[PDB]
Amino acid sequence: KDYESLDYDRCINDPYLEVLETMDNKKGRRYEAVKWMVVFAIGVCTGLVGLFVDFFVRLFTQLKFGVVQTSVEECSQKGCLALSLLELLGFNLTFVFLASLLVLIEPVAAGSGIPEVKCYLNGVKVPGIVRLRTLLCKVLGVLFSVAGGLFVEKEGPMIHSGSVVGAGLPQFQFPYFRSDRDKRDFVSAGAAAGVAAAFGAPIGGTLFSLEEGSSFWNQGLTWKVLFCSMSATFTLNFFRSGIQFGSWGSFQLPGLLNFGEFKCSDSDKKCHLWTAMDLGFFVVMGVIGGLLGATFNCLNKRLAKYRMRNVHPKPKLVRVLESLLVSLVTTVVVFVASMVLGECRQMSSIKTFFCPNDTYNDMATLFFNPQESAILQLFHQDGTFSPVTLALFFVLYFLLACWTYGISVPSGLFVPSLLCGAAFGRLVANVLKSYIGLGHIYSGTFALIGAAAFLGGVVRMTISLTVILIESTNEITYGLPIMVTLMVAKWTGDFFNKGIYDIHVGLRGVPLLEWETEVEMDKLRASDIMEPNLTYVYPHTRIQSLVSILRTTVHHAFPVVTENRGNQLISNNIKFKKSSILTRAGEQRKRSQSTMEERFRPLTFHGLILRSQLVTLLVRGVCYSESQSSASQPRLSYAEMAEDYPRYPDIHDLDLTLLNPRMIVDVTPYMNPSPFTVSPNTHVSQVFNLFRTMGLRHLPVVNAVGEIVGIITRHNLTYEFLQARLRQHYQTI
Amino acid sequence: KDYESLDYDRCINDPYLEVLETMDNKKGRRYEAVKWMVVFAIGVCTGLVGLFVDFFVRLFTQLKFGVVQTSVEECSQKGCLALSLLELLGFNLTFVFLASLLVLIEPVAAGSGIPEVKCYLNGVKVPGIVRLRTLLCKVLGVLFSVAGGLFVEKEGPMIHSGSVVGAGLPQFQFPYFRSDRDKRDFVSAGAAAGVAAAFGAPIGGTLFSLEEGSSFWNQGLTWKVLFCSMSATFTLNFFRSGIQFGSWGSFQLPGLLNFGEFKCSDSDKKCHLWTAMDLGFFVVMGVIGGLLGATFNCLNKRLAKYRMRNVHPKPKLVRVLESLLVSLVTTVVVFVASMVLGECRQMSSIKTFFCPNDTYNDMATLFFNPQESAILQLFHQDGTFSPVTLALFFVLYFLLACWTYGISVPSGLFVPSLLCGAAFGRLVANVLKSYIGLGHIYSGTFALIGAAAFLGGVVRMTISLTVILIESTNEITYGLPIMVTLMVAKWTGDFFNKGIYDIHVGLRGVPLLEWETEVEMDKLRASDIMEPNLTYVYPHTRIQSLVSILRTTVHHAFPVVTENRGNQLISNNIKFKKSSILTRAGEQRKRSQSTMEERFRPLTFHGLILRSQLVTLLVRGVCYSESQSSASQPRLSYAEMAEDYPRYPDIHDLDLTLLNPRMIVDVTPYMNPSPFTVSPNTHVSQVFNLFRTMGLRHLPVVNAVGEIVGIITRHNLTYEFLQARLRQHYQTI
Ligand SMILES: [Cl-]
Ligand SMILES: [Cl-]
Ligand SMILES: [Cl-]
Ligand SMILES: [Cl-]
Repeated sequence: KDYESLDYDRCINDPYLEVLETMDNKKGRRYEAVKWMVVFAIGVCTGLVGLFVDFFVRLFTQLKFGVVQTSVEECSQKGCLALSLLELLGFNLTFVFLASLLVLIEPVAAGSGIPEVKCYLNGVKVPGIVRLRTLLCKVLGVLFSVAGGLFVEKEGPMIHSGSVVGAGLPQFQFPYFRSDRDKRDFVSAGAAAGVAAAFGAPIGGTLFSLEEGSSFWNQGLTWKVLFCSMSATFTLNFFRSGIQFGSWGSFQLPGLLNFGEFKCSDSDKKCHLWTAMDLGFFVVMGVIGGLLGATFNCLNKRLAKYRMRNVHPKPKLVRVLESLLVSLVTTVVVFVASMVLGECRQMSSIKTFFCPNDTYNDMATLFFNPQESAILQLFHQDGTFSPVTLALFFVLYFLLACWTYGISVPSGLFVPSLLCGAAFGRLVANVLKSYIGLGHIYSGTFALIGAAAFLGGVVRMTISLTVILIESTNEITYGLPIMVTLMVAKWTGDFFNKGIYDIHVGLRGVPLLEWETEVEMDKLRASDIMEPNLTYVYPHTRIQSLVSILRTTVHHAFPVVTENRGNQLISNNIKFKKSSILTRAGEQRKRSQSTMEERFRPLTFHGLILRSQLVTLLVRGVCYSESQSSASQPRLSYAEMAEDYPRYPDIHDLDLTLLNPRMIVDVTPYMNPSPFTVSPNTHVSQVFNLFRTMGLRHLPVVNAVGEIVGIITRHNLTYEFLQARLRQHYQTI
Repeated sequence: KDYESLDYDRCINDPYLEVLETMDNKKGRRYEAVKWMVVFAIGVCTGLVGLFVDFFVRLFTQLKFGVVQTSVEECSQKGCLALSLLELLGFNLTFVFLASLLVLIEPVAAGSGIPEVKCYLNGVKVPGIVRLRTLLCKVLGVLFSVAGGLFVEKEGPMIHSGSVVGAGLPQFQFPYFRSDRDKRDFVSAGAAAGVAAAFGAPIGGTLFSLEEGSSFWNQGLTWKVLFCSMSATFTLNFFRSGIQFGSWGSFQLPGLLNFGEFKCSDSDKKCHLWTAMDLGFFVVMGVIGGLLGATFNCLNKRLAKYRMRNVHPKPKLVRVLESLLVSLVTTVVVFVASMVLGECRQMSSIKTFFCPNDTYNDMATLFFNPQESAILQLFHQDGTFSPVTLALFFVLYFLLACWTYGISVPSGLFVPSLLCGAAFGRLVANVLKSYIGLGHIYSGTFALIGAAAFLGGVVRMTISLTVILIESTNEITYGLPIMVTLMVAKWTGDFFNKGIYDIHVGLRGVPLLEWETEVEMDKLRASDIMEPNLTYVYPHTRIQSLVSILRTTVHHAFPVVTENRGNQLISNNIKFKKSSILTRAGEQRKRSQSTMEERFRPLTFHGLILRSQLVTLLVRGVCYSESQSSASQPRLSYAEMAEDYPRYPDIHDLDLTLLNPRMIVDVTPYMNPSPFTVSPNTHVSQVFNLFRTMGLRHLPVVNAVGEIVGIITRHNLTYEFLQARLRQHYQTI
């Protein structure tokens, strides 16, 4: 497939120069005020979306459990036990069917949002990740999917929902924020707001949006996304603490996922959250979690390849039956595990099913209760669960989560991977309690460290994940035990496989730029990765040549150049070549006054022109006759160019009958005179640093004599291409 | 004055190419392991430095108070009251005299460290901010100064101490970390570790080190400075909780400054930390704090100008008497205010002086106790202080702190400005309690918001300050009230004056690059700010010309160029000019095979050469005779060049008698062939973005025909120069 990258690099021409000349300091102040207002509105809307999801998820799950529990009781009295299972299966099948249909409406809504958000912040523009229909389909699918008990999450897709809101909202409201730079900034702000609403950590969201889109440090935009995040996480709170509780002005609880309070349960001699002796246990748990994450990634990748090979090339009826099958299998498994193998233990959140008086079923309590309740019980309750219960729950949940993720329904991954780790940590703590005394430390710390290790194994994130976990825990003293677990579980896992998101984005074939290049990559030069073949546009060019090159070629940008070695066309080109050059003596005076050879020809680089501007010029009557001088021109303004910005007409779409051939079109005013260039003798690391951090596109390579020698595109800087070229370079010598 | 900037931009030549060719993947892994070890060692050493400061500060202050309190009692019994004052004055004078002498040893140790650290991370290299003597003098001065009761802090200079440790330590231990890039990275890590040790907030330190040195996002170095910060803040804890308390494995308290625990004092109906109705109070307190900060900055700037005009041009005897005078004045004032105007209130930390039975003096309790104890009492004690006490303490402390800062002794600023705000907030809370019921909210919140507002007014920091305050508070729910106070007190203050650090760095005359440029600055072009005059070096140049240009000129870099329009010299230059050019046809074939006019002359740009490399070449026997070809050359290796890295000999220092004139020196191998260049038609914003974020130096401007037209240096991008050039541009038209 082929994808269109974002045009993040700024383009400055005469219309923009006129707008800048008209611009004044008061206008700049008004612009900044409007930008602040838009940021605040984005935060508020993301908070409202989170509230809308959470309220209906809770309502549906509570109603479903209310219908079944009584039926469980009556059908257990006589011993039928069937109607309880039949009603549960009916509810699950209905919800999963609705979610599958909704995903069938919009294909990109499937799976977690993060794989399709790391690409937009990197500038790949997956074809359907901004459209409002995607937002509606995903937000409706998430509530239906989790209500069906598919072992999924809600905190995942909230990032994509916030990203869509941030991308869309400013467009609805000197055109305002038409350039792709502003769109990318607002997408970053929306992603940060979504992360804050999901996890309750504002600084974690700011740091997540800082990376995954790594550009030059923009002090003044980070200060805006932090405000957006703070507003987003304190609007969800203001309503979720006013609906659940009675007080309205109170801010009693952070966003969707909260771990609780980490303190010694009772005033006890020598009770601490953690001590220096536990560090070995933390390291061992980290490496175990890394191995488990590697196994999870391996099985998930194999399953994804199998589905991509067989299931996808099937009619629309298939890919809908698979979700129903997995929902049925998981419902049957959870019901059987609640009925049998669940140890009844002597005693509102706790559910007692199939169990005698004054006793509760731990398996049922873990499986039925919503994931937040299960997490809270695993962290802050001691002695409630037997080790066999924990082992069975961990194995079943791990296998079912590994099998489930990837199917059509809008799954999540943070919670179902945050739940197995807690169970493993609690099991480890229970084992350690028997052999040695554990009174000197808290019990829930092991569960927290296990959860952190499993996340580190599965997703393999850094910096952002550490901050998110620390600010969710609400205890800064957990800074060290968590981090030394994230940096170990990662290092253990990188031996076997990459992260889930990297695996699922490499399957799509999307080209992604890595963070840094190896030293062997630096050994290469820039002359080895450029593309010697070029498509060029002369200034004052023929309209027939323009339409021919636009129809024949697929490149999105053309270097406007002049030959180095119609009569009016040639005369105008020579006049421009003499007018454009500026010598140092001239500048000082101004200050004081106050075959293959034909194919590969020397050309002097003058600028870059985008395909969109050429199409816009062709659509309008932008041309002059050969007899007439180039002075006469429509001279379109900025607003006229931006009028067609959201949707750019295709060249084949245009009728093109009106256009008169043998007509000269001037592209000098509308081109980008000064793009970032680089000498062919430069090394790969500098080129990669520029092309990544500056976020630009189509980096031209020009030699010492001003001859343009090549163009570098993102396809030339992927890891596979660099590795292949390095292997070829070793093969040459 | 003139200052030498850091050479952050990487230089790649043939010795480095040889080292890279010898380099292997295993060697890279070993390099990364060594770098991690160095980072951890830096963190540990910074923690140890913090512990060393804190322990002796506590010991000295406790001993001084132990000597005086008994003498206070006996001399009060008869009514003399003199010996108590005499002993206090003697102690204060001795400590302040020692601190003043120690600062007299090293001039740069004076004042807070931050003004001299913002310059190094920006690349200015203040002449004495890395030397170990500065570290020793500052660390010894801080403990003596605060023990004298000069109304100063300890958290300020810890940043400079960590920076010095990070700069120095790797040098003590393929040369390792010789390039200035590694030195700057380690300085950033040391600054982050120092901030973490001072305030107990690791992420705050990471974010402080991220800004103030804004460069391209380096994922893989942030992940190292975060580890350094975490290790630094958890080594100070491990010892300060094992010395003060009894348990050794326990981590009971964060770094030097801790705010405590923010919870409702008793289980009470409708008790919350804060509610939505308080936001107006927070905004009003923020604007009041902004006005107060503006006043503080105004008076401090006027006093600093007065001292710079009169006090500084004086012999060394002066500038030592001023510190003694201020110490005497503050001791007399504090003793008198403790004796009189301190209201005795009915009842170990609390001090009862000059007061009858079962009563304590609030003035004495606030003034005598260490600043941490005063802060803790102001935050978490209600009803202890009368409003008159608070007003008098605030006024006196504000005036004395404004007068004190700037003198020789190593003062701090965070604590003395964090203490007035707390008093103001407590006074506001006490006033509000009388008029309206305040039972619905906590009392200390007003003190915290007042402190945050006063810091925002005085220092005017963002992002970093917010995170530092949030992670010191240990309550994420304070995210919004703090931040909406920082962003208001800043906006209120920016009307009148800049921050303290900006004022004190603008007085030194140091050129600093601002974060962003205005749109009017973008209206300017690059041709208007470049310097048309150049000093150039031909390849294969005469040694006499080299020595003449090195002695005559002061520029630190020379563009190696060739004329565009000895016989052996000219022949070699022409041969190099033909050998260097690479045409696109040639590259494709290679792949397939597999007066004033004399003064201002057209020159083709070939590279950049630093003065240091030229001096190194001159020191060694790097030359060849005219008859001999250029093939023969000593061909120095990387280690030989780096051997002289720490100290570069001056040209005037060299005897130069051995050097034989009329001898050709080849500089082609040792130059930087591919520096970042920019076209003269580019706009100012792009140039500023490159020259800032890439951290480079001496950005060359070359036109379309390859002619070099100018050089841009940091002196051309300061705010004053840009404003002057913009005014001139308006004047022209
Ligand atoms: Cl999630
Ligand atoms: Cl996810
Ligand atoms: Cl301080
Ligand atoms: Cl300071």
